Amino acid sequence: LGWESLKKLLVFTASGVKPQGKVAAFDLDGTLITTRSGKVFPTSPSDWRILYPEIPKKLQELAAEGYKLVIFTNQMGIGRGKLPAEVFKGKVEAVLEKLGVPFQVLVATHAGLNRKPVSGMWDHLQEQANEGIPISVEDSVFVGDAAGRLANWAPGRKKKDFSCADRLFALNVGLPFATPEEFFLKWPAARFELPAFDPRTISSAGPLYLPESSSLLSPNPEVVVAVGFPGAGKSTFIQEHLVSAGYVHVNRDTLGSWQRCVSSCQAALRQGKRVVIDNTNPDVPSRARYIQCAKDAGVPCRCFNFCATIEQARHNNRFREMTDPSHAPVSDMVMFSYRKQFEPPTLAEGFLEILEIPFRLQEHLDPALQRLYRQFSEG
Amino acid sequence: RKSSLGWESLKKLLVFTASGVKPQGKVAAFDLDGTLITTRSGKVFPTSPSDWRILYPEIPKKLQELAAEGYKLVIFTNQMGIGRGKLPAEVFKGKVEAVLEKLGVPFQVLVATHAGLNRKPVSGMWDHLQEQANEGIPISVEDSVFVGDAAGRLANWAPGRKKKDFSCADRLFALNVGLPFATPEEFFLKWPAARFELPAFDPRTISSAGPLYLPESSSLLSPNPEVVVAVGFPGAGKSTFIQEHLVSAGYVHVNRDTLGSWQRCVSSCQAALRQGKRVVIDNTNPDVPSRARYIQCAKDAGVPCRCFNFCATIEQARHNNRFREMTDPSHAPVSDMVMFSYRKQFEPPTLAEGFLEILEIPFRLQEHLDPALQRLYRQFSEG
Repeated sequence: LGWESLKKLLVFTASGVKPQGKVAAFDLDGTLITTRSGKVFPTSPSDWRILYPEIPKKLQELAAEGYKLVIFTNQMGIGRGKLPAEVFKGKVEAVLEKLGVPFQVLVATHAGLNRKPVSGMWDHLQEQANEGIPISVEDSVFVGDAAGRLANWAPGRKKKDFSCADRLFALNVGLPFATPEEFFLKWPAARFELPAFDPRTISSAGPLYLPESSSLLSPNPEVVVAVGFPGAGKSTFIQEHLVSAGYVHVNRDTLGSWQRCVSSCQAALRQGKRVVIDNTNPDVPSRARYIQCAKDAGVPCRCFNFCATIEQARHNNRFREMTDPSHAPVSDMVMFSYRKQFEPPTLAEGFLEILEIPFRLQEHLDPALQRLYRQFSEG
Repeated sequence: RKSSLGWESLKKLLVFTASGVKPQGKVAAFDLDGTLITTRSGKVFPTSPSDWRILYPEIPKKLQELAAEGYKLVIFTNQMGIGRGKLPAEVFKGKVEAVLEKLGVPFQVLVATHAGLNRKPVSGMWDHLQEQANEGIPISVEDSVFVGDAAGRLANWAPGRKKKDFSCADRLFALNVGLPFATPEEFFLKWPAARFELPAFDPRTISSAGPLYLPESSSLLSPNPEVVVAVGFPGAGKSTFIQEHLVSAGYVHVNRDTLGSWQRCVSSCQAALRQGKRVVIDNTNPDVPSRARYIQCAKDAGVPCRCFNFCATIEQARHNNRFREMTDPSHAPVSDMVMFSYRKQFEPPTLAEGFLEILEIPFRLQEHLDPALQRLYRQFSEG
């Protein structure tokens, strides 16, 4: 073995690499090497130096201890065509020569499962790149600069970390984690923050809606107005519980305008059918339209308030981007536009009742896709 | 037919299946013209069988990514030129194979040759894929996707494209089937969803609900002799409504298409009133002078005259014709010339013309339709 080109993945295996039950794993940029010129993006393929003088000696001590030395690096520039693959391989080989110790390098080249903090590269390490030898995760380490540290975590470091990917990667595997200065220079633990939403512990347990005493659907004609972030999981919930149960689906992304939504709502009510307005519906003016249609027809109007937070819907968008090749990308501009327009649905508007729909893990998901769901999608 | 090695010529349908095509539980389906390929020349019509180029460089990679993910790759293309005799069948067959060679991916190609069920927006070609072209394997609709450029997009949706979408066919095809839709720009390039519009008439709004006639306090039959003047577009369902509610209860039918001339229509009206009967004038009667001749027949026989004003709009009646064209073998096709001529001539019926009362007949769903035919009726049948 030497270099390997695989499915959205590059793997280098040097001379002297022996499989072990322990792994000392490392990020590349910001952890083992850094830029000579002080800039974030390297100016050339020779704009690199070994980060700390203490590094090579530590790596020898780890290798003699019986740790398999492994690199996990994200390099999106390879897949995009920016950074040529051969240029990076040449850089890598020069670095490992300067480190003076056998390494195995795993390079994520495309978005998706292999990209940190998603743990696809660790999966490949265990399932393919270790000679069947099981790795004790508790007896291992991952070291990386993207650790989500707060502002002023050390003197000199006034600004917070750009990313939390390295720390979350370790949390997705279960690896003990250290920052470059903690691990190599024996600095005290720096203060950090994690995402407000932890997907690792999300379950499908709990009530489908609240209050539990309420009736989910009506045996009689009505209008249901759905309120939630884009990516709150509305459409999937709507299709399963309402539309396939006989409700007329009114969707703005299919109809093209709100006037057409109002039109469809009125038309369906004249046919004595129950309707769902499957829109974001962030503000009172938006919902007022569909409340008015219910009045005109003399049917009750109910609200389905999806409780997904911005971080939960964004995570759900990231999962769909990762699993579904036909998924239209929900931008930050749209996500934060919803939050700016958002007014909490009240009974004062004209609703008979409002139901809360909690954000839950999808029950219908495959075991392998649940495994993927319960991981941090972005640093 | 099911499972073929290559090309097969079915009823108003051509199907190609390349080698290496597997049946799948999901489908990435595409349009051909303006979606996967465009003209090399830049004009609307191709100048040669080689006057084509792949629309966007990103396309081939995306097709491979979808194939690897277990999506069956299908092309739904409208080629009326083959049916109309304008384009030879062998030239297009040779063109498709060349395109599929350049794309470097196993495709199944479905070609609508004539008008009718297979002519998208109508879902005939998709239903054939489910029932005949996928080898027993059911396709999850919501797990699939259709991509096309006939998407009813408004003017100036991108830089340098002043003209709006010529058609809305591709989007409505997916809307009929229930498929997730994307434009090539949205699908391949990840460009923001472009603003669009659906046709003013949505077939799904038509049902058996609501009143049969307005006002409801009236009665459409009369015990004493009268003349009923029908007013409505060709394809409004005048004839059907009248035959069910009036003729079957003893009203004399007067119809221009059957009788041959307007003077023959006036004679038959006069003769019916001479026999002391009540008569319906089942003609289009778009204008005041044309329907005045029958109001005069009523006055001369000393009987009242009523108007049945059929509410079908032009789009509603054109939908109705296209539906009859797909379902009734003995249906005479109404041209768009006659449809436009009625609209130009049309004058709203008023009481000042000499009517006793005017009834409005809402465009309701045709009575006694089998479930399968109702589902065909709810489909958009024109892009």
